[PDB]
Amino acid sequence: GEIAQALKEIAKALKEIAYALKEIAQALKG
Amino acid sequence: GEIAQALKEIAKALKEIAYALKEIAQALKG
Amino acid sequence: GEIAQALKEIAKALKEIAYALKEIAQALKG
Amino acid sequence: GEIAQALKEIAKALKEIAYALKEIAQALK
Amino acid sequence: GEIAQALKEIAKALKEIAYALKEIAQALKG
Amino acid sequence: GEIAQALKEIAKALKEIAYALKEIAQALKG
Ligand SMILES: [N+]
Repeated sequence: GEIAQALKEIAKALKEIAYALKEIAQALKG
Repeated sequence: GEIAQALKEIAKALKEIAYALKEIAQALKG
Repeated sequence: GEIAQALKEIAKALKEIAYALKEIAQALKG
Repeated sequence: GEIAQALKEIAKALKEIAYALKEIAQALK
Repeated sequence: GEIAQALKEIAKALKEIAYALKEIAQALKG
Repeated sequence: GEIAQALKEIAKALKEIAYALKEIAQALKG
């Protein structure tokens, strides 16, 4: 249903954010 | 089903965010 | 059940996020 | 309905966010 | 009504995260 | 009700992340 779909799309967004922040972690460590 | 999967993907995403943010804490503190 | 477990993992994840962000706040302000 | 509207706004938001994060990936890599 | 509000707040939060990470990307490039 | 609460707590967490990351942006612009 609609809630299932909403949350699947949110899951995807947060997984890309995980990735972005892991790249930032590395960049700042030097 | 679909709800179980949605929430399991949110669990995974949020656990990677916990990790990423702790690596940021470390980077910024030295 | 799968939903019960999913929600327990969300609870846990958000407690680690709360903490991580406290550490970030502190790094930057002090 | 309220959920119908929420999801219409969410689709748009997430398409912009997808792109933003693609630009971030590229900047760093 | 509670779920409608939850989802609206997620949408907004993720747009602010997108922005913050664009600013971080730029800082580290420059 | 448990899902509604989970997502309300996610909204809160992600709003605090927005804050943290905007403070990082500023710190690194230095
Ligand atoms: N729900």
